Amino acid sequence: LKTAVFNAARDGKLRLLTKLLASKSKEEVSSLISEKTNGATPLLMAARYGHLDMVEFLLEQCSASIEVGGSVNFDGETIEGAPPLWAASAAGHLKVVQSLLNHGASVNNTTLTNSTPLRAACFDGHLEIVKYLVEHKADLEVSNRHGHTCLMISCYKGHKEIAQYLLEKGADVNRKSVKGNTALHDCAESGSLDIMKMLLMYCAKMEKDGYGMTPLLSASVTGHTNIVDFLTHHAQTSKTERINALELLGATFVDKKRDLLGALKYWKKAMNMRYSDRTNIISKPVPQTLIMAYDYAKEVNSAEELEGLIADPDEMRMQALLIRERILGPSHPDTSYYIRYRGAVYADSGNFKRCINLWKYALDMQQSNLDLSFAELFSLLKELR
Repeated sequence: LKTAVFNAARDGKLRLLTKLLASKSKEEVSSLISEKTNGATPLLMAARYGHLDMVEFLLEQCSASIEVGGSVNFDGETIEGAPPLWAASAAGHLKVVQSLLNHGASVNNTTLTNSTPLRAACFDGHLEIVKYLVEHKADLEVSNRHGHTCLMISCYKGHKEIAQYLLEKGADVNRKSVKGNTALHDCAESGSLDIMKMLLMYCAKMEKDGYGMTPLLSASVTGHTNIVDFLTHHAQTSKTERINALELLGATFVDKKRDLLGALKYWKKAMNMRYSDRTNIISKPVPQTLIMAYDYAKEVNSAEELEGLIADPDEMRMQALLIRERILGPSHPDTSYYIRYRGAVYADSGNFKRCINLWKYALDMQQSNLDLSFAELFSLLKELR
């Protein structure tokens, strides 16, 4: 019975439901409206799929399913506890949002992950819904259960207009998530040099997160050269922080971009800064010990130890593992990840001894620095709406 009233609400057939709602009274017309049809409610599905004409009629019958959290689907994943206003926002259904609000829907009702209607419109970038929600008393600084703000997710998805608008309306540029992440990091991870420049217009301070990473280092890990190039001349970064970032960027060039000539370019830049002031030379730190996994290798220490490298791809591969463990450390997932990557390439090429040693080392790293896997494979946090 009601399983039929709801599948026409989802699919949007408005003529059918009007005749099924003429063959029943106004007291039980509310019981079918408060359905459990595949976890959602007739009013929720009516908002997720933008059926404005039928959402307005659904509400003239009973405005009591209006803050109900049910199940919705986006990008294949499924979201629990999403109210209808939130879902109308994530989908871009601007006029469904306006109608939902004119009938007195809370602009502050979130999903179970505590994602506001405002944050939902920021994900896919619906600027006009964002403006409307802000004008209807949305709170710029309610974040999800991880502390990811609207401004943050807007920077991560590269939405300059929306990020600008949120800053214009007074959003705090220096929020830290629970993991210590700031909107400046989301600019770094997305290569949004534009939005990074705009955040700096509001004196955005450049900090480490829980993992110890600055945006400058975060841009090096994820490989966005425009950020790393931009920040090697920003006065808010020190000399050895520039050096390390260029050097770590080189590692990303060797292992992530598979580009030895790009890597040497950045390693040379880093080398010059190290040996630019002869009265204070930045020597490479010296690890506790040589590592079998790294073939007992040692980081280059002079501009000329860099020249005889390009004809030696293996030394560069071992340089990159060394540089990464030095800068990122054993706790950053990229270190073990690229050790295992490296081991895998060696397996493919023939030396299984190199492979197993790298894989053994990575497991001892993954297990000795404790609080991804090979089967799993046979960041995701920020794509949460």
